[PDB]
Parts: sequence; structure tokens; C-alpha cells
Amino acid sequence: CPLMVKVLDAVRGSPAINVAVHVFRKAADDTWEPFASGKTSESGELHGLTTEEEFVEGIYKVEIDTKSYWKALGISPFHEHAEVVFTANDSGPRRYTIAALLSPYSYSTTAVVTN
Amino acid sequence: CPLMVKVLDAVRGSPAINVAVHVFRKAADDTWEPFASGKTSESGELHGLTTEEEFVEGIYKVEIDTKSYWKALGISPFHEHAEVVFTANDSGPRRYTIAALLSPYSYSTTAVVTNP
Amino acid sequence: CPLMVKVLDAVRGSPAINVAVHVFRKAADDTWEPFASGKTSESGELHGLTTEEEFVEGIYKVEIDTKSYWKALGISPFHEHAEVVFTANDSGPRRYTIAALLSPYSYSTTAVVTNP
Amino acid sequence: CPLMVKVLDAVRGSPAINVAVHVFRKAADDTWEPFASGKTSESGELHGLTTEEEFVEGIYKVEIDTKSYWKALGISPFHEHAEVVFTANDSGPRRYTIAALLSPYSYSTTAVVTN
Repeated sequence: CPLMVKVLDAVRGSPAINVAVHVFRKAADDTWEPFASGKTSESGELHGLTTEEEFVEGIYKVEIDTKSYWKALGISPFHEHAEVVFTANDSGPRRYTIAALLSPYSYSTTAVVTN
Repeated sequence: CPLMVKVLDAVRGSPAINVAVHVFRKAADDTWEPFASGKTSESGELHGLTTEEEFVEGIYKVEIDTKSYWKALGISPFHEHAEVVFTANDSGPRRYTIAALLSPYSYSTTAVVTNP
Repeated sequence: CPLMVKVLDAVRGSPAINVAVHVFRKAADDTWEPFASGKTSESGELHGLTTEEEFVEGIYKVEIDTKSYWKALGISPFHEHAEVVFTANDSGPRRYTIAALLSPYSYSTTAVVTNP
Repeated sequence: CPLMVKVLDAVRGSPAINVAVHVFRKAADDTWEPFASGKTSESGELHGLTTEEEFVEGIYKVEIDTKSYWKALGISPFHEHAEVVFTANDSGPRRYTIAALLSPYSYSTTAVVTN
């Protein structure tokens, strides 16, 4: 899998489980075309989003539905979602790991790009 | 000032200066309408984006053009930009500070929301 | 003010108020000597820890008592405290801001270093 | 392993490899007693630090030699090291993952405590 997403919960110190994640690919007319989606597992990870054949160079948006996650845990959140926007580049390593660390009023994201 | 943005550079340990910021608001028809824009100062702060009157209830997106910033410094970063999407003024007028901390392959964003 | 500390609360999206902070400096004999201490204000900032004259070259440790803060709020966090260890004034006097962002199981710290 | 450490590099978007990590346990007289140590692998992870038998309740310090890491990559760092200080508690889940994300002038750490 060339594209993995991993989400952690900074309040509970745990993987963020059952978080919905939507990936889009920027179309020629600048609209965001649905590309892949899933929900994080019990390890807070989401594998199998796409394949090497399908994951061509281009601009992608990974949308993490953090609002719904916090709501289901009874906690009031600030953001509608977390958004990660990046260009996939064949010149760089082959596997992209998009990691996100969630708090109610803050989040951080990190790209781990490896061979 | 009901909406402020502060940006830091985690590589240099300094304010991130001349960072372009674009703010949008979700319209009735569900598209992102331009709302306000500006660039961070030598302190890494962006003030005067909008006014109390104009900053009504809505869903706002604050786009911080981190790629433009890093490339202007001769560096090739991972992200196109940092996007911060939030409902604002849903319980009456608040003051929002959107803070961001920038590294070439990583960023974090925080919101400080106060009631004047 | 050559050494400032700013602390935010990532759960509430607010300044972290009344956070105890203890600063130490590594002594000739390699032990941590007490240097300065204080508590963050309603803005989450701690000013006036030390003076230009007293803040000499050295290795400093800024201990932010995050456990005391969370427990005072009726919350059981993971860390005892957040420790920030750095050489200071090695190239002459600088101004340091140590920023921290607090969650119950996580924190981040940033240094902004300026030359007056 | 009840105690794992994982380190990432926010500048290169990669695991932080060959980072020295020292763990200490607080002794009765308040001194820090060496407990375990190692160097992160090519995945930026360090396994096998200790065992369930050895990892008793108490206060621990995980020291991550970030200064040396940045130096070896030709980059000027701010911190002497990153320090993570915490109480190990038998009332909580069994596996502690101490994660750290490194920049020259900033770092974040997160505890992932699971079953």
C-alpha cells in the first residue's frame, strides 16, 4: 500500500479508533474527486486505501473526520475535520504514511515517506 | 480583532514571516467563498483580517500557504498548505487565534478561543 | 525579559493558567542548581523569571509541572512534567521563549530565540 | 515488551534512525538510576528495552539524545535532549509506547498506552 493513515488520541493516550477518513484527488477543473475512504482500525490505522497502479502523481487531500470522533466520546471539539493536502511525487520514497495526533482544540500531522 | 493567525518556524526557532493566509467561509450553496486574506508580519502574526461585524456565524477555512513559505526559503516541503476548518460564533461572538507550527514534513495547529 | 514561558491547553483551547514552572542550571559539579521559578498568569505566560545579568551562559532545564496542572483540574495525566533542556547564551545574550502545548497524554514544546 | 520508543524526523519526513535513548528509574533517594538503553532502528523504533518482570511501578525518565542526531545530519539543534518523565501504573493498559516527533527547535511526545 502506497498510502497509509494513522491516527492517535492525545487525550486518552490511545489509537483513535473508528475514525472516518476520506481521500480526494484534485481533478483538472480544480474540484476534489473522491478517491478512497475507510475507518481506522483498533490500532488507529487504515490500510488498503489504494494500490500502486491507482495512486498516480497528483495533488491529494486526506480528510479526517475528527468532529464525529470527539462527539462519539462525549467531548466538544473545535475543528470540523483535519485536512492533509499534499502532492504525491514519484521522485520520493514509495510509501506515504500520513499520521495525525488529535486533541479537541489542536492537532498535528506528519508525513513519513519511506522505502 | 476577532480572528488572528500566528505562525512559527520549528526549524529556525523563529516567527514564520511573510506567510500567506487565505480565509474562506462556507456559502449557502455549500461552496467556499473568499472571506479575507493577508500575510504574517515580522512577528509571525497576522492581524486585521476581518471585523466583528463581518465575522458572522459560519464554517470557516483558514488556509496557511506553507508550501509557498518553504519554497521561498529554498526548501521543498511535503504539504501544499495547512488547512484549519471550524465553526465560528455559533454561541455568539468569540475571539479566535489560530496558531500553527511549521516543519518541512509536519505541522501542528492550535485554536485559542476567548470570550471578551 | 531574556527568558519567557508560554503554556496553552489543547483540550480547552485556552491559555494554561497557574502552571508551576521551575528553572535549573547545570553547575560546575554537574548537578542541577535551582535558578528561578514562577507560575503562568491568566494569559498562560510567565514573565520576570530572571534578568539579563543573571541569565549567563549555561545549560538550563525548564521544568513545566504539567501533572500538578492537570490534577488541579481533576484530571489524571500521563507525564510527571515537561522538561526542556538547552544550552543558552553560548553566542552572547539571546531572548528565549519556551512555548508548550498540553494534552493529558501528550505535549509539544517549541523554542523561539531572538537577537535583540 | 511493556516499553517501546518510536522517534520520527519532521524535517526529512522519516523515521529517526540511530538515535540513542537512555531510560532511568527514580531511586528512593531521588537520584536517576540507569535502567535501559538502546538506539532506534531503521524504522525509528526501539524494542526490547525491558521485560514485564523488570518494569515495575515507579517513575521513569526516557532521555532521547536529539542533539547528537541533528549534529550527525549537519543541522544545528536547540535542545540538549528530549526528556519524557512518567509514572508506570499497573492500573492502566499493559504496553507503553513513547513516541517523539523531532524538529531542530521543537519536539512533541505522546504516550500510547494499550492492551
